Amino acid sequence: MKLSGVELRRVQMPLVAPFRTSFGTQSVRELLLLRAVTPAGEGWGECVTMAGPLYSSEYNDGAEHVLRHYLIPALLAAEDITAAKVTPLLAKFKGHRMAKGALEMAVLDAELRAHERSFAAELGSVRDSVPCGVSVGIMDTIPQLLDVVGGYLDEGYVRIKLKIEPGWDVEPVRAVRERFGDDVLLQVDANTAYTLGDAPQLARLDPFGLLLIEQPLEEEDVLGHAELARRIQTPICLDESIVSARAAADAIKLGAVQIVNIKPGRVGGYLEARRVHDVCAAHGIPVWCGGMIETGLGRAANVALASLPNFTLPGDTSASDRFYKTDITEPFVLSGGHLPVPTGPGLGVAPIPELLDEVTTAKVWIGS
Amino acid sequence: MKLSGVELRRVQMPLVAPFRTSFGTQSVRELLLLRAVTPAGEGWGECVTMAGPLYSSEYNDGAEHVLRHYLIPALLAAEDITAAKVTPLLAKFKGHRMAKGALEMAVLDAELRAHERSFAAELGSVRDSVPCGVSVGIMDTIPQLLDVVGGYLDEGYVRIKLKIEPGWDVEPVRAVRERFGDDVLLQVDANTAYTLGDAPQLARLDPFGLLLIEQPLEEEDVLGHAELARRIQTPICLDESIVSARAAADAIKLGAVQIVNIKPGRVGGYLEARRVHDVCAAHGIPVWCGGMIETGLGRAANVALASLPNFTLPGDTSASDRFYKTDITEPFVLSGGHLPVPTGPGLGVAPIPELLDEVTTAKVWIGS
Amino acid sequence: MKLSGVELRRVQMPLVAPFRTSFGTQSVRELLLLRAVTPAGEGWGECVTMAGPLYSSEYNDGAEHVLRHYLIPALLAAEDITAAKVTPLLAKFKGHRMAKGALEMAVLDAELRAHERSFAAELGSVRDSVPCGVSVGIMDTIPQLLDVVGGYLDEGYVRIKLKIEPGWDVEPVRAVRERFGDDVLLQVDANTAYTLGDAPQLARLDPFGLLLIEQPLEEEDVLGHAELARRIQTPICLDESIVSARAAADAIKLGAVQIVNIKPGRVGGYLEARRVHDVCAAHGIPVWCGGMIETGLGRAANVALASLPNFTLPGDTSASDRFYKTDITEPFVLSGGHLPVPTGPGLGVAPIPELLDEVTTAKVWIGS
Amino acid sequence: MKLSGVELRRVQMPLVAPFRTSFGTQSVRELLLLRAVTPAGEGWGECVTMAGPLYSSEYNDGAEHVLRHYLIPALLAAEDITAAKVTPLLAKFKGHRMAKGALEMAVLDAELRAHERSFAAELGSVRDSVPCGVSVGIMDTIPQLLDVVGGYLDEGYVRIKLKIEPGWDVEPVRAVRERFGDDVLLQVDANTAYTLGDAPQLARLDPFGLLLIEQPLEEEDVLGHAELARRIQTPICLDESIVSARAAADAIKLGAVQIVNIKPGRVGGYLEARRVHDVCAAHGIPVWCGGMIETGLGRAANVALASLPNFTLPGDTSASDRFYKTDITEPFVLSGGHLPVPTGPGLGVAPIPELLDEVTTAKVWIGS
Ligand SMILES: CSCC[C@H](NC(C)=O)C(=O)O
Ligand SMILES: CSCC[C@H](NC(C)=O)C(=O)O
Ligand SMILES: CSCC[C@H](NC(C)=O)C(=O)O
Ligand SMILES: CSCC[C@H](NC(C)=O)C(=O)O
Ligand SMILES: [Mg+2]
Ligand SMILES: [Mg+2]
Ligand SMILES: [Mg+2]
Ligand SMILES: [Mg+2]
Repeated sequence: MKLSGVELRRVQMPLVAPFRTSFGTQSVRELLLLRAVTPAGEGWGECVTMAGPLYSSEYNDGAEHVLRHYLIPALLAAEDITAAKVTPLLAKFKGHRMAKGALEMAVLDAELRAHERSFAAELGSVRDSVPCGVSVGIMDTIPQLLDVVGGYLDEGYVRIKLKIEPGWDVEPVRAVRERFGDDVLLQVDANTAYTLGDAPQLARLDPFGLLLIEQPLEEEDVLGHAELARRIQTPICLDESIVSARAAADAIKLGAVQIVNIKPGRVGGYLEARRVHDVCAAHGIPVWCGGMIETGLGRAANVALASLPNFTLPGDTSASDRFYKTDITEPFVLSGGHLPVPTGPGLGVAPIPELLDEVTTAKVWIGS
Repeated sequence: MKLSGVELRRVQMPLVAPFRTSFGTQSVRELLLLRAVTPAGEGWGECVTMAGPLYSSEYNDGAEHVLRHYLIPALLAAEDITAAKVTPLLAKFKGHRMAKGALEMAVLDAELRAHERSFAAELGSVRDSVPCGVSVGIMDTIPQLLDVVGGYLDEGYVRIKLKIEPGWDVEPVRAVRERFGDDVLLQVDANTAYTLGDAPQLARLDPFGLLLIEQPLEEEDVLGHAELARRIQTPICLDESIVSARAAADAIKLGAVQIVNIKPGRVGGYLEARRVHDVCAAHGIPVWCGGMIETGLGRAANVALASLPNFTLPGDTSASDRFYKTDITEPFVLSGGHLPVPTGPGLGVAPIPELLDEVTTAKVWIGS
Repeated sequence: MKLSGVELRRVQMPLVAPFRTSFGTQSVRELLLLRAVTPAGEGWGECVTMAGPLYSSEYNDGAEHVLRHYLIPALLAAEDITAAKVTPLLAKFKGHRMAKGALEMAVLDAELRAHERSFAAELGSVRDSVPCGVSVGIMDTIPQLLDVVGGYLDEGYVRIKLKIEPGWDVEPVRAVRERFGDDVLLQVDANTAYTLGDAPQLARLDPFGLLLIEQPLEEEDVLGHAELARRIQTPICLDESIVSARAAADAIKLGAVQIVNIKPGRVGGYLEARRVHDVCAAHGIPVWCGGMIETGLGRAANVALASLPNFTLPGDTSASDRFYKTDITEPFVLSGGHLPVPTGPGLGVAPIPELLDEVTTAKVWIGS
Repeated sequence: MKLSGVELRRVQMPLVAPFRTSFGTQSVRELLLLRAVTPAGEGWGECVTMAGPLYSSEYNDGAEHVLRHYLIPALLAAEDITAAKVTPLLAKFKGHRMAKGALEMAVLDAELRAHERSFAAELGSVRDSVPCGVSVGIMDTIPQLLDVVGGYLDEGYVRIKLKIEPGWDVEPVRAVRERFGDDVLLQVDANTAYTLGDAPQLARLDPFGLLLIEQPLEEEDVLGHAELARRIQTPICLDESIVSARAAADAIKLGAVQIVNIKPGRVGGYLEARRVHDVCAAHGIPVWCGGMIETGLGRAANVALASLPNFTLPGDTSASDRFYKTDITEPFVLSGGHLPVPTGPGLGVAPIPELLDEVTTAKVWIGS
């Protein structure tokens, strides 16, 4: 491969239903898409960044900037390009994992299509379909919340995940467990909302039989999680914290994590994500696929990933309709609480031009 | 893919020069080669077992049997096959890593060729050539040993590794450091010949500035290695003990190893081997490619693997001629202490039929 | 002694009722038998290997090959032979414990009968009988199980073992505890069937008061068990993982075991079995005899071992008729939950020829 | 068997040359012998206790007593008697290991002699000869010492042990290293003479390259030895502290010992001794036979013992003439630093009555 250039697209997609988290509400999804361009064909990449630096320090406009001025250029400059080589090529730039992962993807997509290979084959899928769960937002009311869960539960979702915030913890759970029963697959997500000093509160959930608690404390607070793990019964699961395989190895080493949520862009690439999977696996730590409310592009790479062997817990790989009415690709449709792993070269999906143009807000071409 | 069958060959290659280890003297190499047949095309796999069970429990005749009666059959009996599904497919059978790795190899090649991909591309190479060291056996005399060293040193080999054994330790090493200097890459390999009680004697090599000592103790003695490490200055490197990515992680966690020698057949396959690479890498453990006196087939696969990012040490990927006068494939030729990584699909190499047939002793077809 | 040769015999013995494990079901029992020939007399040995590598990497055909080609001949070669010297004579060959164990036994039996001493004598017995429990397969139904359990309880079986498997854990347990009570000697066996990631479900068994969980995880996952052991209540027991006294020690050392199932063949001989016993003892770890569905031959020397001092828990030494209608020896009959330790020299029992020949499929001589 | 009775003798052998320890000068050796009297044949036993309670609380007369009144009787009362059973039989009695040791020994001998078995055979010997070193007492002068040593060195002794005491440490060492060279197997023996507070002085030996320091501190000070092992280069050897297999296990687990000195009587028998060996082995702890200035009666058994596998270091099994001018059995002669392992049943040696009666100072029957 030889990099000809990339096309940076901004994309706005209205959410079907506002999505509330510890960091706020989301009614509309701005994304960043990349179209890799090589002499042979095209490759698409999606960036998980958001408008503002709320989940992380990375935001859309900042991603754009680095990609433009630093990353992309860097790659164009290179004689021979390999997805694998991207890393080494961009190594000199500290951070910007999400952005670097977006780029990698685009390239990899192209690389794979060129060899007629799906993301799944590369990654090492062992399945064809994958159990899906769903992430439910914070509510304003308990019934509003219960109705919703009942909603998703009916659709066939296999697991229920609750966004928590101090103020929306125990109760919400107390509620779902009560209503829906104890056999449901429930788990919660703080997105960093708590402090070690909130332990008791969190210990308040021990009773509820959760599978895990996701990132109760800040991203840098590994030890703290380790400590927290000590004071509570609900299993710790890290997200934000896991920005790499080595991070995972360290957190596991320290006892700060028992289950790992994998988010490909957070870790800087689907490639790195495979390693993380592999590392955890070696340590006996279970992984599951996380989600960034992506279009059908990332959704598709994620489904492929999620079919790896250590993903022994359902992922946030919901169907397309959970967030979008109209997906830029062929939508993802839940079939028996499952999604099928794409079969075509590369992602195994592509944007429906028409669709894409409808939701595009900007564009740009980065060529040498 | 769908497996059509596998041909089993028995090869018998003469050794340029007898090869002495802590387990015994070797003049002729007996191999087991596999040709996996698929709708798509053939694939080649090489098994590292040997005549007897001296390095491990695995031996040629045994691998053959297991292959023939359990493993091949089980794959044949699957609907879809992928190199990656081979593992789960053969998981019901305990052990036989070497045999498994051969088969996966054959599969993988055949699969890679189809997608017109190279082992190296698949594995994640970031290098186009690799530093090669040389494994120097046990000599009858020191002079003899010194000449040989001198010889290899001239061919341009980058590092020297000396087979050791009780009665062939500190001298042979003192002498080589003597002659050749302090600036040479020197390391040693006991092939499990020592005991913890021997620490004192091994402590004797402290002064020579070796890079590592390879498998001082028995295969199952990890804790011993962690202890042993506390007794010597020479860093520990494990070979026989690393039978998996999990083995690796365990040993690392226990402080039993500081550098890992990856051997694909020993760990059940190239795929597993990548995982080890990745695990180590995440724990800051350097790896380096092992060698089992393979033909160009296995040599090729190894060069590819050895071009991965964490192989920060010269491996035992010497030139073909180091062992064999006539290799059944294009020969591997040292260019400035390096060997070039193959570019073609799959192994990037294949057997020269007329050559292969010469060395072939037995063949069999394993189909449905 | 002086080894004159060995008679390999193949034996098929239909099961009294199909025996289902996490690794599959078993209606018949192929076995390997060895008749050790000395200028003085005969010796018998039994190999625990099965048809295929489902419990371990060892299998009947595999053991025969190694015995034939490597092991037996290595002993015949030796000038003077002691059961004790067997080890060091066969040391060059890696692994192959089950086989190595049978041979030893074969040898031992001869050597003893020659000193007019019983296995029990040599091993260091302290009892005259031993309490027997029984291994209870995986059933088709719960009732089916229950009958069976009850059935055994009445025969007089001292303790109950329940083979478990994901999908056959808690319930089958919940049942026996419920129906049969709380004062029954209950323990399970997951023949490696779980994963650390399954802890929670295994945690689900805390309440039943089981004596122990036998081998929840893979053979190689010792640190896993130690971790596991920190997540459940049910004490851990290892079988597969314990291949030697050294293995024992390490496990213990690591906090991955509290009770040890002793399987002489597994560990490579009755002699090593003794050693394990003593090692476990020294660490305050209780042991108990494991069974490998043996003939009266194996069953006899096991009853002998089961009589050592640290065997402080009922072993799997069920009466002959629990599996076999007709034994090649004089049956082992349960007299009030116990079995009598043999009194003759060597094993104490011999094959009832007429009975052998009736169930012997192959035969071979291995002389000079 | 059936114990018919025990004849207790007192013996008094005049040392060749006074032997000085950190506990006192020795001119004559006063032992306790035992004649097990069975229906079949008789057995010999030899107690390592000394005249007074100096090495340990046990002493000749205390021994007699307990034997006579407690021990002997216990066994006679028993219907069935096997050396193995002696231990359970004498359990109720707290301590007196040397005494139980001597007794067991007597029984064992008889038992073995009745199966026509050797001590060796039973214990599991693998060698036929053992490597002997010597125990060099505290001299009055340096030159004196040096002479002796060279004295012993010339006879063919393989390793040198130097008794030490505050004031007899470094110097004496400095002297033998100086004069005799560095490639001498040198080791010391403080017989409990130091304290943790003397670490610095003992650290003073670091330089000499000793194989070990035997029992630097008190019997009960395990943890102190572990601490000590932290403050010194010289590897810690325990003697007095090793009263059992368990104790070995524990001391090792705590890092208080790296080499273990085996004294059969000190541990309560030969059986136990074997176990300690086994234990140590399983933990990669080398062992070596310890001597208590014994006749050709203890000497024999030991020699057998010393032929076990884990006896990786030269024992204190000096030739008969190192202490005694005229042994009560066939003397033991150094053959190239070695001492042949006795081939006859039981100890393989007996006391020459003429010789015996000469040294005996008393006698006594103990029957029913
Ligand atoms: C843009 S919010 C990201 C946080 C995310 N929630 C979901 C359901 O996508 C998670 O932690 O899995
Ligand atoms: C059965 S040989 C195994 C030892 C091998 N060296 C070479 C190149 O032979 C290695 O230890 O890397
Ligand atoms: C043939 S599988 C053997 C496993 C054995 N059970 C019995 C009852 O023999 C055990 O407890 O592991
Ligand atoms: C009176 S000897 C006691 C201590 C003893 N020395 C010898 C030579 O027997 C030893 O440490 O083995
Ligand atoms: Mg999250
Ligand atoms: Mg090696
Ligand atoms: Mg079991
Ligand atoms: Mg001493």
